[PDB]
Amino acid sequence: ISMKQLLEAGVHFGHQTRRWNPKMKKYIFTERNGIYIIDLQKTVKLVDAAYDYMKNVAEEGGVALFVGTKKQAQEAIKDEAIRAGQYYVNHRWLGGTLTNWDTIQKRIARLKKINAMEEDGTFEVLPKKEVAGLNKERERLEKFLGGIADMPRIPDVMYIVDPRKERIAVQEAHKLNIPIVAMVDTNCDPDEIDVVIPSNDDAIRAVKLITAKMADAFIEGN
RNA sequence: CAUGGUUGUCGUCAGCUCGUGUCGUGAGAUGUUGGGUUAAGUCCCGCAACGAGCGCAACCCUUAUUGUUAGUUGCCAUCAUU
Repeated sequence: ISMKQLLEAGVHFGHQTRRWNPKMKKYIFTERNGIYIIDLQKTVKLVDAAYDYMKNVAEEGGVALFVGTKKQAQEAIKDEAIRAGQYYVNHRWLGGTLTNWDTIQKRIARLKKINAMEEDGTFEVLPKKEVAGLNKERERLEKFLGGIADMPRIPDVMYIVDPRKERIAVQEAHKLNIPIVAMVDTNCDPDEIDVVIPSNDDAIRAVKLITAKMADAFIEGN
């Protein structure tokens, strides 16, 4: 991967000063007009590193779970997850998604049941007022649990856009000894992450670029 | 004031709990709170929680209009007679 690609994506931009976590001085290059800038050679080296690591994961056959919920990532991450065949989250992370897997699996079964009845069963016995509520239940379940339906087990790696916004899944991975890849920025904590990738939080192009490299990592490990 | 069973009340007010998970040294919190809404934790949206049960509501009775089947011990318009 190049550096001009990163520049075109706008990766080198971070958040304003006053939110600047000092742990990321390891990766801050400078600031421009009052906004800190990320060290791009180090960023490229870390990108290639994480690419190799996640390729090793997909070669060994582990499972991968993506996370992005803000306005700027919840479509590109879905795109690349569907490309790679690995699972994803595009809306609110459910507290207990992994720690309470045995309970969440019941609601996944409920989703499968509603689908198999309405569309594979095609029963239409019960009336309109009830089936409408059922369809809205299906809508919510597809909104939240839609990305982890057939995911057979907990992941062996969790790719995340923003750890501050996704403070829950980070903590769940910590509880479960699950490794984290992260699009860290100039306000987040890297010490909560096993494989850091410096980046910007608010660049659709950047998110698509990095997530495309991860999807390529998986497809080229398999 | 040994008990069962039965019952009154708070109160037909809408609240009380649980499993799993998370947070808290812990007791405990969360869920059950927040924005609206409802007669109602009723419903939705949101959220470190997901859900579920008891309850609410509904399924029940009666009244409120009416189709059909039935027409005596009930009823009398079309008719004649008391």
